[PDB]
Amino acid sequence: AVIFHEKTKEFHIFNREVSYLMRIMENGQLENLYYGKVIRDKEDFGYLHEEAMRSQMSVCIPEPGILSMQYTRQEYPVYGTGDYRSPALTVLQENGSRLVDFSYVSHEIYKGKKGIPPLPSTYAESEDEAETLEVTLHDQVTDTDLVLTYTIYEDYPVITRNARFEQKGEQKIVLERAMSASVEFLDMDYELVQLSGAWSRERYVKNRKLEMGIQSVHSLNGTCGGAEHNPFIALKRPQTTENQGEVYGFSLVYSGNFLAQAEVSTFDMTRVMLGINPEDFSWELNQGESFQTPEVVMVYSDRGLNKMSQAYHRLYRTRLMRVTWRDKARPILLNNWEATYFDFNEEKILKIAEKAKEAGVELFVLDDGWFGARNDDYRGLGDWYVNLEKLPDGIAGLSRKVEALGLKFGLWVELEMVNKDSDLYRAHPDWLIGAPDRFESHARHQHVLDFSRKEVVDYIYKMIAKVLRESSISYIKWDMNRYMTEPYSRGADASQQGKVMHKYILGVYDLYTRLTTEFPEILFESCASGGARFDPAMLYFAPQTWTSDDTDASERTKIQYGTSYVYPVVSMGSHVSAVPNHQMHRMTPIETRANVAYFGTFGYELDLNLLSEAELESVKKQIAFMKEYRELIQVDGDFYRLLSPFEGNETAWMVVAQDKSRAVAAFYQRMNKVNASWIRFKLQGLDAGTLYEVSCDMAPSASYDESLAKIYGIVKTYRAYGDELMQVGIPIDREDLNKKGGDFASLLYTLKKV
Amino acid sequence: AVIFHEKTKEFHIFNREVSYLMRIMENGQLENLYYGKVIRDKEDFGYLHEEAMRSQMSVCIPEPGILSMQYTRQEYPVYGTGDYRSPALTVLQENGSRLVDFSYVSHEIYKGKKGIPPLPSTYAESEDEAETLEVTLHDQVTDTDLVLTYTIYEDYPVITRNARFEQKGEQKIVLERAMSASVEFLDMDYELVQLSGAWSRERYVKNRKLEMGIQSVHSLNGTCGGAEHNPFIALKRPQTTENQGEVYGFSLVYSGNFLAQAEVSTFDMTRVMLGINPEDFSWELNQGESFQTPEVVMVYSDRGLNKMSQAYHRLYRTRLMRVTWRDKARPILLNNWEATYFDFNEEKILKIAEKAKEAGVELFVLDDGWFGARNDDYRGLGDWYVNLEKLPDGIAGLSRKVEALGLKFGLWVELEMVNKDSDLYRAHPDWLIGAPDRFESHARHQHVLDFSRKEVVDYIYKMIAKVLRESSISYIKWDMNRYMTEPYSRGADASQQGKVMHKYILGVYDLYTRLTTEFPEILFESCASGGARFDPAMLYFAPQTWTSDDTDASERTKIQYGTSYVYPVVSMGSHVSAVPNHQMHRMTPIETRANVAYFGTFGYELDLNLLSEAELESVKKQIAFMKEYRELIQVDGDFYRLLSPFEGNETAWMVVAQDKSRAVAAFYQRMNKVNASWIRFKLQGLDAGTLYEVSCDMAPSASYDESLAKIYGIVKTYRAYGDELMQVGIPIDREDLNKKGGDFASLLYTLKKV
Amino acid sequence: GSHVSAVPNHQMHRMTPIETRANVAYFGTFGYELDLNLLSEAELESVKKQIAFMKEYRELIQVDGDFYRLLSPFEGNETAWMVVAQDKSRAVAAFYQRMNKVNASWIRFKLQGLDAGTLYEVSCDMAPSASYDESLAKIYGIQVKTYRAYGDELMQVGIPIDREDLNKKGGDFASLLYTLKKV
Amino acid sequence: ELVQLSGAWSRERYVKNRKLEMGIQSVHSLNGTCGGAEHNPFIALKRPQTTENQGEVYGFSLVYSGNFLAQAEVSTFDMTRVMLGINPEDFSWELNQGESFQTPEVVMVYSDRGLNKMSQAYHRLYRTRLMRVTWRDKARPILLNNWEATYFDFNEEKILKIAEKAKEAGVELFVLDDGWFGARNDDYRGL
Repeated sequence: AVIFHEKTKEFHIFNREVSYLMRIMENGQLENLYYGKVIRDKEDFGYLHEEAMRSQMSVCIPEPGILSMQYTRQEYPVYGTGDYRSPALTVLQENGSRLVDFSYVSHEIYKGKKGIPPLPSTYAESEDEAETLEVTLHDQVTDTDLVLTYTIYEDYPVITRNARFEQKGEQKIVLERAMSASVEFLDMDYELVQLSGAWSRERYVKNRKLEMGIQSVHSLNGTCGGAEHNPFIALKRPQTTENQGEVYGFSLVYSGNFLAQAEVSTFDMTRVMLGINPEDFSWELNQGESFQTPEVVMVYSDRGLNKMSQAYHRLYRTRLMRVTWRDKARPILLNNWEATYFDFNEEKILKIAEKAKEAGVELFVLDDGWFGARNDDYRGLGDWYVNLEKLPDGIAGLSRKVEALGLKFGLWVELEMVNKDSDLYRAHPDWLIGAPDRFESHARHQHVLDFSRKEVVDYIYKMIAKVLRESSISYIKWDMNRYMTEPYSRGADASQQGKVMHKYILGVYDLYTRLTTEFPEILFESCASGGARFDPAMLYFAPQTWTSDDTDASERTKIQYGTSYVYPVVSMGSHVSAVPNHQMHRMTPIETRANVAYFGTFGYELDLNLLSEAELESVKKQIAFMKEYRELIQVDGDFYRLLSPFEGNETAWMVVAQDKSRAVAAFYQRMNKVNASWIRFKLQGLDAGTLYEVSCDMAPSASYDESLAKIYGIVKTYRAYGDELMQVGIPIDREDLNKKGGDFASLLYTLKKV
Repeated sequence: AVIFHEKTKEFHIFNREVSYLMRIMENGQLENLYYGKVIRDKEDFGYLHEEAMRSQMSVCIPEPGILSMQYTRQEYPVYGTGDYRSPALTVLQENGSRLVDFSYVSHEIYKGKKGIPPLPSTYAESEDEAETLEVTLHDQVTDTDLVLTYTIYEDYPVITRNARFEQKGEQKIVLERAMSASVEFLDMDYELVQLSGAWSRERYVKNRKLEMGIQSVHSLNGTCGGAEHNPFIALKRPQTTENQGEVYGFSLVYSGNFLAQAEVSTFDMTRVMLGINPEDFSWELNQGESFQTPEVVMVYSDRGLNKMSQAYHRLYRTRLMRVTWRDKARPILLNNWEATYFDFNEEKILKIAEKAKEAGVELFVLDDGWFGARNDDYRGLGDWYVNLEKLPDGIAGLSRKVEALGLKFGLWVELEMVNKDSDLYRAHPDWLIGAPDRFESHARHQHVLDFSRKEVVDYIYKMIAKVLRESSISYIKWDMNRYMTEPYSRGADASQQGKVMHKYILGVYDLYTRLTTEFPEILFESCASGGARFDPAMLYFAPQTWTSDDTDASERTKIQYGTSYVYPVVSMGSHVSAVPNHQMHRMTPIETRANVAYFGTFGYELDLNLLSEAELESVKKQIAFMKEYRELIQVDGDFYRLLSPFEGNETAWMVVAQDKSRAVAAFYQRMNKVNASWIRFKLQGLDAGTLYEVSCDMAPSASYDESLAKIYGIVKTYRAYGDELMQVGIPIDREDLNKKGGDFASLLYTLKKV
Repeated sequence: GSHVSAVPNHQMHRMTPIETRANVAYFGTFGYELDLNLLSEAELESVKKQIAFMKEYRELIQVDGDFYRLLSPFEGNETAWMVVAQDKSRAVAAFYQRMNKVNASWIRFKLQGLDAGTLYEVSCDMAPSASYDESLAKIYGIQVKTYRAYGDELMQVGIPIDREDLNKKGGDFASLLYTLKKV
Repeated sequence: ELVQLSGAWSRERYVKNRKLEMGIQSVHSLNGTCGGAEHNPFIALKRPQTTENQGEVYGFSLVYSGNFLAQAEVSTFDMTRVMLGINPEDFSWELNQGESFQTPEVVMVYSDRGLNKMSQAYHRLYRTRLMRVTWRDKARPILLNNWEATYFDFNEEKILKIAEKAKEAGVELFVLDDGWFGARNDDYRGL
């Protein structure tokens, strides 16, 4: 709902769960009054705004009145007129001044949502789902206008904001900074929650306590958001638990350079902003030209972090992904990277795909080594045609044979980069990104292809569109392992640099749109070396991504616990792999790897013919279990986090159906403890007054000397109510998880209605 | 000492306390290797630079080598070549690109210190007292050169850093960000200390813990550094107290917009930068033009915060203040601001000064109201003649009469601001600092002038030297009560509009230089609304500063505790005010007011003829004590902080002579406790083995009631050793400070060698 | 059991406004350990007005009503509590300060124990004390509260506190008392 | 976390919180004639993240006005035991044939919505089920005391001028506080 209160000049936006208030000042500005849980509205709310007479305070209205921007909560601030806090807008004019002033003109209210066509966003399937308010402000000196757009979703506590700039005069202006949102609070008793990491260790949860000054996260990686920081921010009280408290969450729909900032002043006032990085941003606007900023999604919860995470999960599963895969279950596949990184051939492949049919696999994906002359990591990239010295029948023959075996087919592609020895560099090397007379840095023997121009991307498409047309492909994986250096473009005027780092992202979005439009029957897999581009803007284009290049049950729980704060379980991609690890070289039980891999998308990175017959029968049961339970696990259910691996030695989570009639729970341990305490296990989301039955499997696997447990002197179905399973819990015996391997151990429990 | 080690291309700078190591890498850049406590020197140190291969890492040298700027410690970095942290330099060129590469060319070593003429800086008397190193770097694409200057102070653990840019080509460049120093550390187990506050509460000490991301403090006030944050940053270990631990301190010699930033990466690498705020800064350089940045002074201590603060005190007293007031004791003065507001004649001024001559006062100061039509706060500012209605005798006659009475004379000026009702605005309104077709904000009914324009500085210099030449003045107080807003200059071009704030600061420096040079016998008092511009820069021209405008017996025990971290005691001003305060309206004993006002520059703001005879004796005793002990307190003496008011209820400091032969200590209490514990007072700076005698004065206050004490049944001197006073302490009786007033009580102790 | 004593109290030797002493003595058994032949004429009239309040509200304060603690004096500078009736139709709230703050932030006094959906009327009397310098405020430029609200808007959004009304109540140990009626 | 009330004369019952660790944490009384102003016979165990409005807490109180001991022991297997009772410092009770001994009562209250709910439960129980029926739900009168008005120095004519004055104000009860009995002019004789 949206109401105006024309006699008082206010705005109240609310649904069954949240409220947002604002009003128009006497100098034509919009200023915040309240943002939080829902309240009833009345005609006048004027007492919530108060004025004082401080010292060193400069007023922006004529002499009789008193009003300052340093002591007020305003939406979309600006610098240079009495507010000495970090601004959100910066416009440069022809006389050399940076001074702007936008005043209220008109407003408009309607039902539904728009598309912000250049960029992705969330959509609405009906006219009764969302409501939208647009406010127009005008700058008379430079003759420009600014539109602020707010959208409210019903059935969720979800608010989205964006801003658009229009230029109408004969003058030209320059934008040097343009944030998307700004939210202000009257106190500082909060804590900032963020997700930070690096390669092979991504998205670890970190907490900081707010203090006067500035705290921020940023990304200057150019070609992606980076594995260092993730564009997500949370503000929570210091006494907020997974199932009680009060928390605000802000997410940005963008996959480029970003800045997220929280500034606390010396009068206990907090300001939070999110947007594009102004490091190398300079957008020139001429007569009849427009600019649109990314979208910011904010969610408020008053019952812990689980509720906020569930709001994100449902919203991103239902109102962001395409309707083709909204209510579908992902297949089970097998990759050859770990088994065969580079040295392979059709024959060595027709024996791996042959063995992975009795187990139950349904997709086979090839990897690097099938194009130009790529035998090593220094040659052949950019030549997207079939190598005939490894696949004599070509890709068409191999795909035909694989489909004849009863499987499906998939390929690997990296349509953004080039090597020096390829034909693309010899034909015309002026399509690279760089500057004249400057050295050209090299990451992995490869350089970026300048998508800021339309001619290059076009060529790219054709060279690959054919590969899809001749053969019968059903799955593609797009890898990208390089950052952007020296952002200069050959095809641009001296007043066109500064747009390249945004035009590149726009071009990659255009390429995705073309490929998805032509082939709406192909599942896409995004990959930035394993989790450097997990931004939702990609989830809008590719339904699932590769979470991380770790594949260690010990380290993947740590990564997935952090990832699940904002991103749904379906998005995360997981695989089971060999035991002598390559990244950590640690060895784990085969049942632990399977247990960790269940909560996501199942898959294998193994050589199924090298395993022993006493484990090629565990792979057959794992696949059966996964294809029995994937319907509950992926598309229909709620995710609860129960124990934190960041504080303690154990991890535990569970997933529950929407009607509370079926659930599965998992409990993992890190290090073996000797002569320790009794351990319980309490569950969270169930129904008191129901009579679930609990089932577990305690099969003692290999690596158990029952002949030594004798010297030291050392039925699974029970039926209980939701009450007992919540307050009391499930007793865990430390002797049981010693037969499961001891060091890294896991347990799954399955609950049933009656 | 500076040594080269040509065979290995290194640089070792050391003295008896600290060491700094650096070297030239294989791409012509400077790399930091070690900074800290002194170590002996060998020929080779190259094994301290470690490099390893990682993923997503781009090298900047030819293919066979491995060198990434993300995982190396470098001085004065830059963005766009393989580094994804915050840069320290941004240059914009005519082709539109921002890409620079500076390579080492030559170096020079000499003895002494230069002057960096446009800005104030520390000097070295004679030579053999300091040593200087200059490194020259050149870029071939733009033909611009950079000079980095390092200076080591012998006898102190002090290192100073600065930089300079020179343009040698036929083109023009635009500097958009320029920092003075950049230091890197290999870990992040540190704590950040800062001084933050507001009006009437300045420089409160605040500690923060380092976390991945950015922690920064800035200032955007334009005309000053402001009361919100101070240009000083310290890094300390978490277990560091006043007398043990390790700490690094950084201070910036500049009185304008500043930025101090600490950036922690995901690999546990910390980077600290200080410099000018790049918010609205853009400097254009043509052929034969140079740019000079402010200076950074950095200090290391390994024995607690007291040693660091003492290093600052000694350096800023002996090498920054002018030689005229370097070894003198400040006079005792009487002010009249709080005695009368805007309401005085030639006659009331004589009576208030006649009485304060038998007490022992030696200087009299006249405040705002003597010039123009300054009958209220609305008008009269800008024209600087004598209001003949109020003073028919004039400033000259008043000064002669005061000198006849046996005192000296002082005046109050504000040479930066104007009123609309003054003659200066009616004559010509084009000298205000503002933009066309924009509303002009007003702070206290006043506006700022464009010091940037010299025609204005020339007009202001006259009409003021006339007053200082006609009469016999000996004291001037300069007050500033308006910040800079809408920074536009009518006397400029479309370019060079981003140089207004720096030029304004340079212009005020020039005016100070003129006034000081042409009147070398006048003491200047700098008061930017009561502690908004306090910094070494202002100390280069005005030897003392008005600390705050609160004048509370308490409150000032928390503003001076925080202030004493970096600035010497002789700088801070301290006066006595009326018993019912004008700011907090609380009542304090006079003895506490005197005992707080001692540790600064003693003064009075009372009306001495409205006090009682029991009070005119106390004032005489106070004056005698101060003029007996001011030589020890101000000129020669070390300041020790004993007990903190930010953690606890009591405050305590003391000052000791330089040969451990005399000392005075104080103890302050905030709240009164009933039925509490025994309290001991441990001193910290003395000489073990000496036999001081300790003396105190204990005379009950007039408010103490004795007939009530007998119902509830409820000068000193003794000899002790230094160690007994340092490990055991002085036992304070909790009924002793119940006779001092009870609520806000204080005690003084004097120690003697015999 | 709580009483009201003479201003320079015999235990701590501290001066406190009489209305703060009355406000702290209301939550308990009201009493007077005082002598009324020593009080001034402008202060004897202020004592008769406290007895009427206590005789009017003691039934709600003592025999029927829940006690909620809102702010903690062991964690900050201010104290705050309140008493609510059993059917949620009347309430009394009290706010106390320890030290005066200069140039400080805003205050939002958040209540508890009421019910959303009920329209309450809030009243307070911010009468100045006898130790107020008006001209001092004049030269600084800084020179019948009944209003209606809802139950949820009082617990989720606070009552705005104006720090200038805490400076004319004594300033150092100032206190405020609010009355809520279901009408 | 353990919550207790500790203080002294003129400063009683300040709230103090401790974090449990393997060992013993206790509070006792040894004054003999009373529980003393130092510690009060009340103990709370609360979760570390418990506010006045959310979280779970257990409160134990002991109905006894003499020596007491309240103890909480944590073993090396993360097991916590809480005990309350009489202090065994000088306690030694001899029982013969046909003799019995009785211990004081312990009241325990559990809440899961902060501390206000537990405190309210205690207030209601102590008001309705502990105090005598005659003064259970009445309003206490307004009294005037003269200890800090006269101390030991007063007479009959001194107090009848106080009582007359405190009748116009609205007081309804007067209390003498000391010195009334013979030989009472200081704190040395007459008791």
